Amino acid sequence: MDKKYSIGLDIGTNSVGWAVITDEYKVPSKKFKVLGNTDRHSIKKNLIGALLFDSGETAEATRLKRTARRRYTRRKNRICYLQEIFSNEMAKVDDSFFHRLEESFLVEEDKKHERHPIFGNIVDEVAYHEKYPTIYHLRKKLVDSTDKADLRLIYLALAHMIKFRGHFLIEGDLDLFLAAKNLSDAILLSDILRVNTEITKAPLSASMIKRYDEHHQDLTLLKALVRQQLPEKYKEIFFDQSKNGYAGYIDGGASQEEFYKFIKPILEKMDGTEELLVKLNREDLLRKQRTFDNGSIPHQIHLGELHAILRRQEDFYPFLKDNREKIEKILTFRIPYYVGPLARGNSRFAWMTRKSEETITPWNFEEVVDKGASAQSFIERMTNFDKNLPNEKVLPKHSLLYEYFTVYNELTKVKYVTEGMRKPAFLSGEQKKAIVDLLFKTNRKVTVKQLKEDYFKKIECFDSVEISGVEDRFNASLGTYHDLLKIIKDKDFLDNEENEDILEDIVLTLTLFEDREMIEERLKTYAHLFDDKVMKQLKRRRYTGWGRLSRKLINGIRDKQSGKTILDFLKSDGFANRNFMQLIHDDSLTFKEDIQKAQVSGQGDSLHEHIANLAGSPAIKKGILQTVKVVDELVKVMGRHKPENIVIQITKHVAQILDSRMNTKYDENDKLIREVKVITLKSKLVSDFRKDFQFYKVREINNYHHAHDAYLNAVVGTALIKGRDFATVRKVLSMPQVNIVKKTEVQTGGFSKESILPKRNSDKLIARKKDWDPKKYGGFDSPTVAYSVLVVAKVEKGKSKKLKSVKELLGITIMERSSFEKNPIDFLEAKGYKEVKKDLIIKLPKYSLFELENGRKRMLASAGELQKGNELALPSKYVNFLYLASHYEKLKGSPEDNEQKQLFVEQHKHYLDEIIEQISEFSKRVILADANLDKVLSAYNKHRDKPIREQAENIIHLFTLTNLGAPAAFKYFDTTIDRKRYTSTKEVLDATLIHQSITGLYETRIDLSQLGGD
DNA sequence: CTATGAGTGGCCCCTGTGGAGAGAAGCCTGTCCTGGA
DNA sequence: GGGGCCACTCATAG
RNA sequence: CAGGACAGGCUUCUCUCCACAGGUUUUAGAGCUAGAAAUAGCAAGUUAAAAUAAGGCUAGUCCGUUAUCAACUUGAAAAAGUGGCACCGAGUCGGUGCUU
Repeated sequence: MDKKYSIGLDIGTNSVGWAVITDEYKVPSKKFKVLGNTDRHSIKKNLIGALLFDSGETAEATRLKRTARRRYTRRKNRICYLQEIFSNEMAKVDDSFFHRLEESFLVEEDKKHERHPIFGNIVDEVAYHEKYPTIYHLRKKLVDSTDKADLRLIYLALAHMIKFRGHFLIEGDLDLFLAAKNLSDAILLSDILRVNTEITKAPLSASMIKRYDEHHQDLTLLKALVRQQLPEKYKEIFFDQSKNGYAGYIDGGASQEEFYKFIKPILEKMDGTEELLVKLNREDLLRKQRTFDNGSIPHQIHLGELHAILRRQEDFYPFLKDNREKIEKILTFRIPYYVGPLARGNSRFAWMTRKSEETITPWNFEEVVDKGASAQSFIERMTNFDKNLPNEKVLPKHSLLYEYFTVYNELTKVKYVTEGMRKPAFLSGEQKKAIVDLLFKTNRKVTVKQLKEDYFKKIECFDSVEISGVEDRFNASLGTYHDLLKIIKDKDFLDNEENEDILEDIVLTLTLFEDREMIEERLKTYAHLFDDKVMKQLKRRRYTGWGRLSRKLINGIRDKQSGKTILDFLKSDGFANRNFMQLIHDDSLTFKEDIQKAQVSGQGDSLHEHIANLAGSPAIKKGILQTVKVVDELVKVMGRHKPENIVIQITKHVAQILDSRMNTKYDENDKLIREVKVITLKSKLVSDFRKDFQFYKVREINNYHHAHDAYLNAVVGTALIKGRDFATVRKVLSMPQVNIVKKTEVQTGGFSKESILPKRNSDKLIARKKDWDPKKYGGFDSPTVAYSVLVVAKVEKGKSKKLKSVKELLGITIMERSSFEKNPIDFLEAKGYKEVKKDLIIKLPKYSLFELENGRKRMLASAGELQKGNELALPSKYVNFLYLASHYEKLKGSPEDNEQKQLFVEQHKHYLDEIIEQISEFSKRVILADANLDKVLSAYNKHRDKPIREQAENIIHLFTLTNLGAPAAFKYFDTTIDRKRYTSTKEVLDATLIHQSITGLYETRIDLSQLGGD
């Protein structure tokens, strides 16, 4: 007997509740065979459970990482281009200059040359540092000096500018409103440049040097004043780097805001601080040359600086003068945003098409790459296809034929009522055409009043007319027609249908391209039809937007019997006056058949693909995929006998997918047979049912709430479509044996944390490069654990290197995953493991589960940390009492019910002791947090006289201790409780390892104690 | 007497801005139209 | 939020 | 009942590409005086290079944190197969009966 059964769903962002109920709303239970080497061969379990899992994440951070990687690569490539250009002359004076530059980061031991990067000697380095303390001094020198400078300094300055080229936010080259914008640019410069009157072509360097001089004088005055007046804090401010004083501001991690906050109260006390106070108010005190306010610098300033430097220095180095165009290109070149990555097809994010196959350089970009076809594919690859014509691209928003369609379709169902008319009448084709010609071609917008005055009364001589269908004014407008009438000024050309193709082509050309030159190039085919001024003004007009329909749909196909296009039908359709929607579904015409032929019998959509094809967060994609997997697994459990019904814009997608997978058989009339019906509901009804019948939901006690919500969803839906039931549900809610499963997942992402810590002496430092000793250069810390593997072997230990049989878990970082998978044995031996027993290697992902004595459970969080693996079960009556006490002062309802609930809360106050005792018993038995538990016990008797509502609310805080997963710290009234972290994983090495199905119904237990038995 | 492990408590986590485009979703109003019952 | 690491404290086995 | 379309307005979210500004680490930027040293005092502090997930080969001005992944068997992978039910009670499930 295939028992009638249904499956309900309660889908959340991280939670997917499932439950199967019979016609009596009862969840049955079955005995499941257990595989493995353990004595427990079969466990009976209830057909209810849920899956908790990590939230899905969007690739936005990954996209930022990719963009940053491209930024770094292209900046380095610019450096390489400059270095190659400078290479030829560099060899004559200093061949090791570029050799010194690349290897400066190395220690003196690792340097193959002298440690000084600039000159390779100390005396000249000191002289250079003395003459030009900052790079801005060198920049101002080069901008102002006419003298021939060393090429090394020139290269350094140019590389500095190139590496910090600045923003391209202002285009071009830098009446009354025009003078106003010039003054705005002057204000921008004054923000950038603080030297207003100096005769210089590079005011930015002057501004930086003036800032440095102010910093010097301010520091001198401040040190003098502090020494004179507050000697005790001298060493604190100026020597103690750990504080937010000057030492921390410059040498430590203290920033500008921190420095100002630290120094303001101190400056409030000494003499002569008025200027210092104002400077702090203007944020001009001791300003660094590298802040976050330099981001407003136009790249045109850097271009001018380069141009001036080259202008001054071209007289002595002819190769600089002859390569000035290339250097200016390197500084100025920006990859067009419509082109894309310069890949040879092998990059999944590349769309560029090449004219030739040479190496792309900033000097030969355009001639090698078809920017026209590049933008053509760029726009096209991101547009959509018509649903009725899957193989056709959509027309632009402002297509003239599209406007014709819109105007005619809006005018189609216009009903007019005049004197003597018993019923409203439709507009004839002649009437509609006359209306369009008289008003729409003359008015950018047409209202009801305008129509009544201009056509009904002036033309058809109807003194009184009633208009229906549109309230105020007609939405469709021939705005593009008005613009083309304004520009072309040839109404006969515009109204000639022989020009329809040309007009549509021009509109598409205007829509596709944003660059003026390409638009002019493509439209030059029509230069013989229009004058020069029209061509110029056409080069100026632009539009945006894309519609939903293609040219083929409206004017491409024709009816077999009549041959009228959709435009023809909308112009006049007889007395039927069928609009677009009516026309495309009428059986009397062949348009529907044309759409069906256009509809391609598509391949069975991959479940991975279709979920990846819906619009939404990837998190809901993961949730839906897991839910479908759960559905399939549950069906497979029941002998593949399909259920009756399912109760659940994600909902409709779930419904369609479930119907597609379940209902696949077609009847004698080729109609899909729906043996399973999808039932759609929302949370409001179920919450109302809960509040009506005291089935209260608490989201802090345990995770049984998800499964209970799914169970209620199914019950309510089945009852809706279709005493004892209340009691059955109550028994269901109190059932402790509930399948709670955390999805095991192999961790991905970054190799380690992003903080680069200073050098130390420990084995945990991770080298940033292959040839870089961590103790010499520091590196990363806290690598991310990929998963764990069980190893039973012998390891040499102690001074004597005595091999000792061991049984331990080694943490695999994500970075070394490939090396481990390539050859596990060699990778283990590289770590010193010997006599590896490969047959016993078990791969354990994160959240691996372990069974210990008395049912105590732990989840493998990482290599050396565990998580609580047990769930707190509480009786229903206590949950109801806690709910009533929690909302005791927030009751919203009839006063009688509120007073009854208050009396019930007062009567059973003694439940508090039972709750505390049960929590303490659970803690002692499975949690082992004796100190924190005793703290809680002391706190309970401390505040036993407190108001009941606060007591219950702070007890709700206590369930944080029994929460599954990572332990967390929480506060109880005035008592703070810290988190209990289990740092020892040795005990689970002899525990019971269980592997469960994604629903946990199928399971396999492996006893780790038996493995590696001596 | 030194090295090994076995808890305990405490602190640490890269951030900020611009431009271009395309798409989707929801809500509201009006005109509506098609499939079924 | 949640795991890792540092510094500190203490028992241990050789 | 659902769907679909046009227009207008509002809001929210998703994806791709082009950019800019910093920070971090390490090194360089002669520390001096008196004192054997511990140490005390003095002087100075704004800048510079490289890397910024280890790297790979398809050697490109490309790719490397999205997505996906219980266990066994087959399959390179993709993909496929692998485990009884009925009744009674319930503290992490247990008990009863039948076939296999």
